Amino acid sequence: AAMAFTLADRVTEEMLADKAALVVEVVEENYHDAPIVGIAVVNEHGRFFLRPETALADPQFVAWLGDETKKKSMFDSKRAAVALKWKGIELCGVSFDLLLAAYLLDPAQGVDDVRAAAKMKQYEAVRPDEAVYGKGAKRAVPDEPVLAEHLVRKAAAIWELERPFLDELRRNEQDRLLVELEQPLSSILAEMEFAGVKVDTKRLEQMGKELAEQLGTVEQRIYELAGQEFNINSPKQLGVILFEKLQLPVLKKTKTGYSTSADVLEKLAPYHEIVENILHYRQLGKLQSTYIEGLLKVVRPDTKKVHTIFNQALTQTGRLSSTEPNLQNIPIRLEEGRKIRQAFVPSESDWLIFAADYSQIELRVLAHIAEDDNLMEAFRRDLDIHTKTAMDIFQVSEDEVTPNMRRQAKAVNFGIVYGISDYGLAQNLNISRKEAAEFIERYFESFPGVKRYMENIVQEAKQKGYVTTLLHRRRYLPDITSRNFNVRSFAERMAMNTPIQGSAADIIKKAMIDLNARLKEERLQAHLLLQVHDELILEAPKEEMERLCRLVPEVMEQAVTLRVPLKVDYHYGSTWYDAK
DNA sequence: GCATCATGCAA
DNA sequence: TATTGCATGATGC
Ligand SMILES: [Mg+2]
Repeated sequence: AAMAFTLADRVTEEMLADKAALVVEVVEENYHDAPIVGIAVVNEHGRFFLRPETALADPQFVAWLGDETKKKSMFDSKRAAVALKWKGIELCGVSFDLLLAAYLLDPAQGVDDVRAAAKMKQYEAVRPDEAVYGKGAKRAVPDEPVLAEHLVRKAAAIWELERPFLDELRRNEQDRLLVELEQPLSSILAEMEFAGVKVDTKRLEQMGKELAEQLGTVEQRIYELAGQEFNINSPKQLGVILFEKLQLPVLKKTKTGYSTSADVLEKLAPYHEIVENILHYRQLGKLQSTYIEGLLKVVRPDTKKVHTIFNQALTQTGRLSSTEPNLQNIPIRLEEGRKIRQAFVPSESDWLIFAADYSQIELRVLAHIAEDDNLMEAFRRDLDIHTKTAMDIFQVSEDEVTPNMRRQAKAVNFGIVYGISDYGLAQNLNISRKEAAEFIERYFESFPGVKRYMENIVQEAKQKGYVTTLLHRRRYLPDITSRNFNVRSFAERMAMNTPIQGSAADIIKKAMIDLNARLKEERLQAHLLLQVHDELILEAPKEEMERLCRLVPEVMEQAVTLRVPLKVDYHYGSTWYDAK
């Protein structure tokens, strides 16, 4: 049965009530500077559909959109807020976002449209977006009648589902998580995405030019060492040259051919000079394809800015994700890739890039939740944790810790935070499982509190059915009761890791909210540009650096109070590369 | 065109 | 057989 609504030709006063479910539709997946194809409003007075060209040109509607006292319930308000920002219109008063509410109730559902969220509550009187717009090439906005009813049905579902969702959030003790953390953060992300990051495309082109030269030389050298040419990029064609023509050992093979991943090639390097060249070709090639060419593809030709979209409702841990481009995976570890960061520059003259990052927030969070005396004391002394861990598991004094010991203790630390596995540790360190297990047992002997936590959290996930974070984020772990070892083991690792990665996510998100409140109080021109899990990157007038050197770390360190201190480092410079 | 896998970049 | 992600070139459907 069809849904009743008014297909309005003009905006009326009753469409502007104090509370309503609002739908400002942007069909294009990337909403930056994208069209708003239709608008729906559902309130106490009824259901309405407005053509965007008329609604967005109506002073009364635009004023209502920006009146913070007129509350709106929406799904993905960030997408609408950004699309409206590009049209110079301010969206305020969003008091409920169904996408964020659904995400907090269960990130595993993978809710990405109103239909999916409604299903959680046995409401199916709304179609999935894909069913209406189609996918990929067949994608498309349908005719007005079809479009109009879809938007109205979505607004009706939001109107209906707000109460039940808020009720369950409250039961879960997640009401504040949504209203005080994710919803306000959503607005901050929209500002960040809208602001964008300026790119020095001439610099990017210079780099790509030299990469091309280098790639060509290595490529030539590779054909030289193989005795012929081939597509170095087809691990299969590649696998034949290496494991058949050159007879390299096959210590790993793919579910369809031979494995030529870097860890494998690294072990093969000693047998033939072609290997080091394949690795080098892989490095340069990755930079070229993904970071020079890929980047340039999404830079706005007029402003030379890139506008990522932070997916706030996707990761199972509470972390954000970044796409088109992903600005959370720009090279830094190897000097050659790190140069890519030289192309990310301030958007205004005489402005600089300022980057602040937490020092070992995950291990500090672990010390806090595990309440391990040894680990807490280590951070109270602000010790180098990897050196301290080597000292403890290898039983030596700081002076006797050698570089190899620190490196191995470091790997143990990563395994501890990821959810320890002897096989996992063995693989990483390239040692036997028995040897890795010995390392782990030594670790647990030195950090008895961490051992008890890992044991207890797994039991808790089994008991309750989920694990939670500092700020009450949750993740259900159904596989924790699986009678399949591999399946259960993975869920156990998640139980151990999620509260750590998730709490660190909780902390930096609150820091962003706190930081923006402080920047507004001080009327500073500085503003957030990016978040990369444990770090915040802003740009600001060179004249604000000194104030920022004091403000940013402070706000970040004080976002949450733990049993150990939080410590934030920072740097700034003329490009992202100089901020580090 | 569209999905897959193998690869590699980040925290 | 360590945690969470996203983009790419191949390859084939
Ligand atoms: Mg750091």
